[PDB]
Amino acid sequence: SSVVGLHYKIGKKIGEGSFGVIFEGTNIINGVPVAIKFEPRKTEAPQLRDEYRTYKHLQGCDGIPNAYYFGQEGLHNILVIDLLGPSLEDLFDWCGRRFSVKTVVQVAIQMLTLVEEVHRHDLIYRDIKPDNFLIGRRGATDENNVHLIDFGMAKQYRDPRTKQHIPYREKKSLSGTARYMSINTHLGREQSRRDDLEALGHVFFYFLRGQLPWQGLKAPTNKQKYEKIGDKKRTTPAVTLCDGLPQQFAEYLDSVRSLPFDAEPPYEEYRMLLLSVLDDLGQACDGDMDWMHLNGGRGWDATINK
Ligand SMILES: N#Cc1ccc2c(-c3ccncc3)c(-c3ccc(F)cc3)nn2c1
Ligand SMILES: [Cl-]
Ligand SMILES: [Cl-]
Repeated sequence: SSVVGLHYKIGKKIGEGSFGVIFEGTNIINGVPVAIKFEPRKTEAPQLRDEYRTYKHLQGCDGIPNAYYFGQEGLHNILVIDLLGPSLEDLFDWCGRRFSVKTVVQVAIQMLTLVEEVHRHDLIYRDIKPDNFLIGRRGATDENNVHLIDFGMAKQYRDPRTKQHIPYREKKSLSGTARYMSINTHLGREQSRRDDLEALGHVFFYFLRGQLPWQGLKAPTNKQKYEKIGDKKRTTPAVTLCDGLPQQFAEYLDSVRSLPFDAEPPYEEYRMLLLSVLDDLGQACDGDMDWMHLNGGRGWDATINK
């Protein structure tokens, strides 16, 4: 049958990899598009049912897509949420693998707000990457606003009732993307709120510079590759990363790297630190992004960009 979850008709496939078979969809009652995720029934790693619950907990938060359905049709588990636009990594490639300082600042304060709101709901993301931050669709009120998806790596870091932080431990497995993960993650330490923000700091320099100095490293295995990357992170000062860039980005990374394990980060202070960049450069925070000027002003399109 073409309809899953009673009200959602399948459509074009937009993915089939690290997170299952993903399709485009359309709500058959109102026509609103949706994203349909397919995951097999008996799998080695069941991560969908907990993701549906994560969207339900974060329901109503701006930037988090609404969860509409979770089902068991056939040998597949199905999740239906809002259909969003391209990822920040997608817009990054289309803009020449470099974002302007103004775009990075405005995107950074939305990413900090998203991650904060996740932390308010007693969760840490632990998978910070530009590929998981998506903009909206065209004509929508949140077309160029940043969103956050994919919560399969999220974990509760404090009791939802007593607000007691999880204990600190080590000797944990290195899981995530080595290009952005915190230094503490490279060392197998337990992740907390500080590690989501440090990873953001890596992405900010990634957007600004077009690359990170620990990209393209070689090693016989993947374990030694993750170690060489982590070694370069502890070898490269933040001011070295911030060469020719507003030093508030290095000041941000050094601050989040110095946070204690159970400390609540000063989110609004970090947003005010990055906003001061626009004051030093005489720029306004009006919401104008680099990808909005793509294709003579049309923006991103399907045939040319991807
Ligand atoms: N790299 C990468 C990458 C890009 C985009 C993307 C999406 C997505 C979200 C909204 N609209 C369209 C695509 C999802 C996803 C997450 C949960 C869900 F229930 C359905 C889909 N994962 N994901 C991964
Ligand atoms: Cl885990
Ligand atoms: Cl790499």
